[PDB]
Amino acid sequence: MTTRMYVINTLSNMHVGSGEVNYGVIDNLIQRDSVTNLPNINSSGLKGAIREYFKENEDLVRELFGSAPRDEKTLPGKVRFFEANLLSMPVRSDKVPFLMAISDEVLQELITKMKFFNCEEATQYISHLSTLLDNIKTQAQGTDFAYVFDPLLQGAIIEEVSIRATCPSHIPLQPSLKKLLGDRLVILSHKYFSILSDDNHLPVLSRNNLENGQSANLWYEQVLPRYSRLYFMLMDGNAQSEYLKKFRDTLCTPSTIIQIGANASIGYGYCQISELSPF
RNA sequence: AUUAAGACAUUCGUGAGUGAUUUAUUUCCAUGAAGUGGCGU
Repeated sequence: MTTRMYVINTLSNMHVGSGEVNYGVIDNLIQRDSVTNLPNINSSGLKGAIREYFKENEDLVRELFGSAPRDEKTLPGKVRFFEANLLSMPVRSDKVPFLMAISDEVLQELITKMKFFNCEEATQYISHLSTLLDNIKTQAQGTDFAYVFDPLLQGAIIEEVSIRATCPSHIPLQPSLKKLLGDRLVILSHKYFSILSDDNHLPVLSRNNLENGQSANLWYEQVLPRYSRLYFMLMDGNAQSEYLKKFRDTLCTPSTIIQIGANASIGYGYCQISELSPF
């Protein structure tokens, strides 16, 4: 059993249907965490997407994901998928087209989850992320903060929350942390991130059905913004080494794009998968 | 080997159909092409 952290990096808008009792303006909402109320993907959706991508190799699917439903013989799965949690999200700016937004609470939860799960590359990542968080907390000193690290991005204005970003020169961002969290990164207070990821500031798209030139239906759709990043955990129950290595190589190859969620025929939820690179 | 295993809230769906920046408003009112001859005592 080797627990591994995979990052998603959605290439398009992601819509994963919540299915829970919806009464508001938006007819189709996305899945949100019960505890933090941040966008997330259920491990059922992850398993379904990965099994659909790999369904053409029957033996790999049978070994790792198990037996298809309505099969006479039932075989257990060997990989355990964990829910995908939002790591960073694109927020709109004025000096640059967008900024990658992460909250200090998201960072702390990531540190706690890596410490809890014992990821393969957890040691150096935990050390560097803890140093970054301590430096950030020292710089903020209990106040609201919006920290960018490139000196050029100094003075960037996050649109929805009219916060101007500041650049503390004391805080170094390591290249691998930049790879994990994204480019053009801003680290905010969790209040700002919660405002930016709530139902009022997430992108809502209008849809209608045209019958003989007139709209029959109309509804509004919530989508996770393009270029968002989510991390999940994969646990291999000591599955066969060759199937595991083939699955990991196909998952990490640049040509492989996974569809998670709804609206597949109109290109929603198309994402890559990135393993935790050694620090 | 444990009241277990397996299962993407997913498929279909054009924010569209009808819609003159238009109705109305005087570039007008005032005014003399007119004043005056002179020497030849």
